[PDB]
Amino acid sequence: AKWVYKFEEGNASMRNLLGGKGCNLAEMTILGMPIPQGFTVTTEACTEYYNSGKQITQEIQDQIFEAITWLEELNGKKFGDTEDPLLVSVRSAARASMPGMMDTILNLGLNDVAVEGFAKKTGNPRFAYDSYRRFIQMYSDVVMEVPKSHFEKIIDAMKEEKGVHFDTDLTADDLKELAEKFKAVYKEAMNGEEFPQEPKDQLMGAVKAVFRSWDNPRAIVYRRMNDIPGDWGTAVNVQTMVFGNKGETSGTGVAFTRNPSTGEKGIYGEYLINAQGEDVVAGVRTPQPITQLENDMPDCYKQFMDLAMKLEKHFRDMQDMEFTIEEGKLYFLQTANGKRTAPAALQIACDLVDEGMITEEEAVVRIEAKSLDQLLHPTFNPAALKAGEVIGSALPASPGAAAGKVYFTADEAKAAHEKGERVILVRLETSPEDIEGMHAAEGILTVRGGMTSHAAVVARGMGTCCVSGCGEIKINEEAKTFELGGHTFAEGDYISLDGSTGKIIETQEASVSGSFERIMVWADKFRTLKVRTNADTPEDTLNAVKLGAEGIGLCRTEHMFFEADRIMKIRKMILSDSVEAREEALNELIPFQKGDFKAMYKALEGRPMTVRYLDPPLHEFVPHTEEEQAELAKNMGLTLAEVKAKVDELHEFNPMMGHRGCRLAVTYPEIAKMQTRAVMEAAIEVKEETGIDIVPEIMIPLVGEKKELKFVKDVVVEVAEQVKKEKGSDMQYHIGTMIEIPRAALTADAIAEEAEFFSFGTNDLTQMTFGFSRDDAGKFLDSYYKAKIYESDPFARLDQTGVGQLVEMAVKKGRQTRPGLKCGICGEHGGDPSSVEFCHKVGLNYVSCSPFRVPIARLAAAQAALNNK
Amino acid sequence: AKWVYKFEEGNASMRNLLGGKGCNLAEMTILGMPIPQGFTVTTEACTEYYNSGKQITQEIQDQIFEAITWLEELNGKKFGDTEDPLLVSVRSAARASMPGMMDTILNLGLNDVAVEGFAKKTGNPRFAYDSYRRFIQMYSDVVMEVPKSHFEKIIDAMKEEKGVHFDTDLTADDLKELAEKFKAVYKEAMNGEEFPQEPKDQLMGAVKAVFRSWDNPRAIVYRRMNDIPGDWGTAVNVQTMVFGNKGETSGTGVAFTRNPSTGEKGIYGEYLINAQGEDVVAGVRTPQPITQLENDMPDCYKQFMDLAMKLEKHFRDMQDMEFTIEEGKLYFLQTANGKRTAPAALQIACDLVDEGMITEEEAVVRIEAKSLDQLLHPTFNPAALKAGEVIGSALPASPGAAAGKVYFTADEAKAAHEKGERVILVRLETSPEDIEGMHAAEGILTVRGGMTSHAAVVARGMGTCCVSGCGEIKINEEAKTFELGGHTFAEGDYISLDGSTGKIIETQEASVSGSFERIMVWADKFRTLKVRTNADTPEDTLNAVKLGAEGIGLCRTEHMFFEADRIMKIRKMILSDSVEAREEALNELIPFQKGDFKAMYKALEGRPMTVRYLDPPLHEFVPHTEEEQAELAKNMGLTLAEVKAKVDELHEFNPMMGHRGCRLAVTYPEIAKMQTRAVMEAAIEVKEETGIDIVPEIMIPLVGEKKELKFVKDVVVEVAEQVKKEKGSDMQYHIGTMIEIPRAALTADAIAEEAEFFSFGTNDLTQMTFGFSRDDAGKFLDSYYKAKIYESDPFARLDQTGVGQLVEMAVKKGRQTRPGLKCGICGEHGGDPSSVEFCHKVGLNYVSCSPFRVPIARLAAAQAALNNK
Repeated sequence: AKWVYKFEEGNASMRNLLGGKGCNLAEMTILGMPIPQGFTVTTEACTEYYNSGKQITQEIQDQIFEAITWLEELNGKKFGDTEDPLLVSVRSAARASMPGMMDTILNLGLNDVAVEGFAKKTGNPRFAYDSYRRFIQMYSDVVMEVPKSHFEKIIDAMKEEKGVHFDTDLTADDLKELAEKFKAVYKEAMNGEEFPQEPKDQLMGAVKAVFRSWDNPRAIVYRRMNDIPGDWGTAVNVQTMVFGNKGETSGTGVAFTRNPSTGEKGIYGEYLINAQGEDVVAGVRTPQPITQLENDMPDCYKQFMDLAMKLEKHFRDMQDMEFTIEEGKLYFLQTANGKRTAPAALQIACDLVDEGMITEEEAVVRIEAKSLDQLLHPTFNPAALKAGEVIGSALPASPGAAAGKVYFTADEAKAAHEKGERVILVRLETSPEDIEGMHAAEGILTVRGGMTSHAAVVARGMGTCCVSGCGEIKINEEAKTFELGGHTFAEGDYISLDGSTGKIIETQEASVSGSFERIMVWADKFRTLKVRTNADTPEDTLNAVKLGAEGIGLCRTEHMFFEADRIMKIRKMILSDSVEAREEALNELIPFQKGDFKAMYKALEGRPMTVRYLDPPLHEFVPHTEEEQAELAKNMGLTLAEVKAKVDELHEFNPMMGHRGCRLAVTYPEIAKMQTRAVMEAAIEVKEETGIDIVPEIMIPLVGEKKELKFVKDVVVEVAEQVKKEKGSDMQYHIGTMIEIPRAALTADAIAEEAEFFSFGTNDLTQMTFGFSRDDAGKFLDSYYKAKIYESDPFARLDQTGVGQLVEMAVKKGRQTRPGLKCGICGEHGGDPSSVEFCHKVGLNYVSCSPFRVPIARLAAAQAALNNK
Repeated sequence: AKWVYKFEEGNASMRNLLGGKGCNLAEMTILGMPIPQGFTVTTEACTEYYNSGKQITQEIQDQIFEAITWLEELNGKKFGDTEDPLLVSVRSAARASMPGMMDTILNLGLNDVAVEGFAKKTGNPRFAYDSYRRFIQMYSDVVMEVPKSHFEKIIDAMKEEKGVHFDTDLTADDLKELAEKFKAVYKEAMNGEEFPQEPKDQLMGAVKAVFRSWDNPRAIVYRRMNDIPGDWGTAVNVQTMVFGNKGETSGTGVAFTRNPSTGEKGIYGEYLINAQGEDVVAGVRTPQPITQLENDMPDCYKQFMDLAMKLEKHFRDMQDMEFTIEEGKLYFLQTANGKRTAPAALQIACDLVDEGMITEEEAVVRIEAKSLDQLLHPTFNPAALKAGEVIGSALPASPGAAAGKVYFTADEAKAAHEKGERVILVRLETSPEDIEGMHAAEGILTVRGGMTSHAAVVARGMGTCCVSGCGEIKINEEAKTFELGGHTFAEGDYISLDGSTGKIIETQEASVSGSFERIMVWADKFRTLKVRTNADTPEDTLNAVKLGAEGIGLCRTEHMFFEADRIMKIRKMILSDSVEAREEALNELIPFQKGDFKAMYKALEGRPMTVRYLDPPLHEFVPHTEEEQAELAKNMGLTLAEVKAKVDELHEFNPMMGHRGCRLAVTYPEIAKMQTRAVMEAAIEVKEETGIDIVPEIMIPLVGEKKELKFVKDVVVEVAEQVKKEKGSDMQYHIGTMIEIPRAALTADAIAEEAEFFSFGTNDLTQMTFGFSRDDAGKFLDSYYKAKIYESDPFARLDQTGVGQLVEMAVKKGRQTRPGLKCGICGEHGGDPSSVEFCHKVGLNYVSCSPFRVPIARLAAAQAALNNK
């Protein structure tokens, strides 16, 4: 039992049950704010629907109807009465807020007969029909039978037919004429089924519709792209209806107590007088700035304002609130902690902090570590813009600089490769359908929409760029072109930015606010994990160090063998036939490589850098085109056959588990020796010239057995030893390993007899545990996602149930043999907030991710600790 | 009495007496650090010298000699004894540290005979002569008889003559041979006077030399450019000498506990083994990084390190310290709170703050508000550099991007217009002589020098850019060319930056650290004054608002009449012959102007903006070339004579006190009316479209009598009233005034019967009080400075003794009539830290300066309050 809850029986805490919205709805109810009373149908009832083979149970169905009875008795009106019906609103609400994805139906409980009783119990026909026409429209759209296409094409004609141009211009007539039509499209767009006239059939079908929505393709991809588990489920709230379309002194609007896009503090929002919330303000007819309501309805402003703050103060954070004035009566519909843009989050955080509302601890815990990627977005180059063709101006929805080939559909924006293929989504407006092409674009361009529009809203969440409500664009898919200022475009290349302008540009680099830095700072007081980066070069090293990297967890050495001015040596080593020649071949590189390490060691100023031995199998080193093989042979005296034949010798079926990594060192110790000399000579010298202590870290890859690490460790040590023949350094160095094979995790305690430290290469540990190659997975990963087999991408988010197990028991065991054993992570999982919290709990010492993910990890680790203490 | 103090009888507090250095010297003495004992000759003794018509009094002279006796008895050696003399060091020390300006003499107490006693009491001849040769050199340079020219030209020859290349390569022979020579140049470079051989004559002449230095041209300009009052005076410290040139296990070096140029934390510094401090490390022979001493003399490193920190912890801030190892014995010579670069200051501030050493209150008080100008320095454009000709690499002394025409002398860098004429000072090394061309350049380029070099040092203070120790440059004034990489230059155009590189560039814009922002923030918690800006445009307004401007204190309206698409209207107004035509002329502008205010009012989002009425006299509006006058006439039907004759009518002898400002409004009310309409229509409309409250601020300039403000106030009000005929607004507006005339300050209490607020235009108040025109002053201001009549520039630093009086009594009186009267400042004095503290104490409400000075004022006002509470 308890599939339904009243608002009066909740709080912010039952978010889980009550969905985010619903607990808030409850929470405000308890606060005493003017909200239309109602009930929420539990998230567990969603779950329930789903388990119960998509059937609304007796227990529930009943339970809802029961709640409905309470409403009627609650407020004199009877649910669907003939002359004085109850019309409620239906709005889905999952546990975690999520923009442009929520299903909303207003005026539900209206039909062919009640529209009249309603018109009589009101004296306002235009009102009744207007609502009725809207509801027929929503329900069949949300409840999806038919789509907004053939609706807007009707209210549209009617406006032209009538010459009168605002929907708000139609009469109690046209409105019934219009409701005549719509209700005609519902059945066309149906099994010829005539629109349900039974309130009860309507209510169930809405509650139902929602649930059935929560497993929709689109939601699923949104739940993925948003790291949300699809076993949560939406709640369905039902509320008594307030009418924003009652007429001239009625209205609805969305507001936010701080700029959702700048954090900048003070009321922000839009609205429309005499209009319906859930549809109207969020789109078309140019909504007015909530600040203007001061003008229009000053006694509501004061009130609404006082209340918005009462909120913010209440939830200690910026609020996103839907409200309605019904004939001079304001109502709150729903509050939500506003979805912000990264910079905005940072800003509100500092502010609430400085203002005294929240501690730094909460400021830290409240940022979505994953969004900092937003701050490091290449901005626009000044003289680039300065000297740029401004062909447009509009709404600065979500901040940023966009620039890329314009496309007229998600369906094709997407197709042109996700969010990085420099694509601009050009649309009249967007919708949940669009969700994917949006995520894929540099920024979204809309023809019609406010700050509260769907796109403004979604982008800001996704931190994509957005310029909305650009009237002046003349779009046409049929030609797939648009017009602005004087230029015509056809999937061309467009460029824009949040700060209004859109033009016919060079992107450059961040330059992070100080809110970012105080954030980054408070992070640093709480974070236990250190944060090294993954860099192979000094610039990259410089960048991270600047983002706050505390060293290097993965310096890869392949480029030291790849670069042209080095390649042939390895190629000689490969093609060579004797250890003496091979050795020698190698020898030549020492100098080029020792130089690399030097610049590295110099850049770091004494911060650790984990150097990773030669990784790929040799094949990667030879040339596969017999044009280049022909070269090589010339330059070697071999024959084209001598070469290719040797190449073909190096060829492997499953290169991911061939002969590479340490396997190479067991057979070609020379490498480990040459590598060690390069390394050691370098640090000793830099130690010489600077006076800075260096303590080299050598990491042997692909180790699956102790005895196999010991072999290579021996070879390394002898040389690291033989190198202290400058000053016998007595440079201390560390030999550790990559745990990227499951045997290694299984045998960690032994791996640890020889390894001074463990570096988790989750990227490979992942492909091994799962048994699937990254390169090849995608031919099926999608169907995996589509089919809910996998909610998360396993190469981007640490599989904590399998992969995190191996990692976990490797820490536990490596530490049985070596208690002060240092562990680190170095996959992409390092800049993965979740993974980080994992590594934090699991006991790792440091994490490691790209120069850019650093701030992410930093934040993340602070949370990890705050969360887990 | 008390012209001399021992170190043991002081502390950091007597800085005033004891000079900065000396109190520190004392302070460390008291701490128990290894410092050669000594005495300081008071700053008041400097004063004393000067007042007493440049004579070292009996009282003093005696007093010094007495202190000297104490030394001898202090440490077995006798001052100038024949076989075991006392050689001391002499180093000037004023009350406020100041780079590249301090006079230093080491080994003083040596002569023709003692060099031997010294060589015998030592067994080290090369040592004795080496010192002796250095001292003959310093003294005659510092004590200035002769200059480093003909010295380095001698040790130079000797090196070549001897083929041996390091001075450290000369023998106990060459050294006496060399001392033979030097001592020969002293008398050449003299009244044929043979170098004083009397310790006592030497000691006095040094103490003397110093004092006489403190009124040197150069110091004076440095004291100006550094806001230091020349009535302070240097102290002269005398200390027992420690020898860094004793040989291979001796040395000297300068260090700093945090990068003086990045704030970046951890020991930074340079040094030379067997070398003299004060001369050697700071220049030529490539000094080693203080971190390398770990290598060389590890038991000293530990010690020196422990002590450096003991310091920092002691003075709660980064330390600049001179030290010497004498045969494995480390000594501290002097500590000083290091002079930093802006960014470095910010950084150390946050850090000491976060580390727990200092409060935010001190972090704020410790920045030199005047240096923030450094952060807003146009940086380098990425693709500009990215795609730039790197012809050089060297030391990143003082951070920055320099770019400008290269010059081989201050004497000509200067000449090419000060620090903004895009000039690069190209030098082998620099010196106090150079001080001015340095201050004038975009950055300094040196051929030889370390981090601790003179230039590195000076620039960092002046926050000029600096790339030092560029061996590879081949310089020649004789052709005035240099060579780098492969290009030859001749006063060309060079570009560089602190981050090493120097190339054959586009500058762009700041992007302030977050240390800047937390700074800027703590500032904001303490500052009482609000900070509006001075902007006439929206971009400028946008920038300030972004730097933290809290409105506009001065929106100038001339550009609204100047712009081409507007000029003729004012010209018609001028040339017109009837109020009706004039009125009309005016009328046409209303629209162009109302638009200006609108964009303004929109940019501000409801922040105040003080609008300033028409200022200049009309003449500025007509054309003075009879080519343009000919145009105008055509376009007016007038004759060329009709026009010029009218122009000549507008001509005035002293345009600064002609008919302009409000005088115009008394005679041409139309302006005030047109201005008021523009303004009011604009704010009402913007108030309409946004819903944001606007509360216009109208400021009438050049008001010198109440009855005269009342006249224009009347006219304004009637119109502001007649404008509320849209919605009778009941927009509230404010009429206030500019106090820029002394009558106004004298009659403020009455001015206040009509003025809602006072805006101090110190720029004009200054030219009026002083009686001198800015434009014309410079023909004598310099001689004023040169002659010490004026230590500060009165148009850049508020004259608090005269001009601040008028301001001050205007607040006091305006407030006798209008208690809640708001006062504000709006000259350049607004971004003048000192002025700000003044306005803070005086009682102003807000200050106002350019978009860029804002952060300055912000900081400043926080200090103003912290200081004065």
